[PDB]
Amino acid sequence: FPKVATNIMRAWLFQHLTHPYPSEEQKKQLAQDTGLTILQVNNWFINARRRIVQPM
Repeated sequence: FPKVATNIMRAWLFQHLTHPYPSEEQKKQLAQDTGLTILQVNNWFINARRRIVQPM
């Protein structure tokens, strides 16, 4: 489900908040867990990092 994919990636993000950049291997593992493509996983984390630092 979409909520499952979102919660997988959010959990990874908050466990890696000081280095929120998945390696190529970690992207493949996340793609498998979420059912998303590698490209979609990377897009999600690009957006997450942008949103985190976005001005209040």
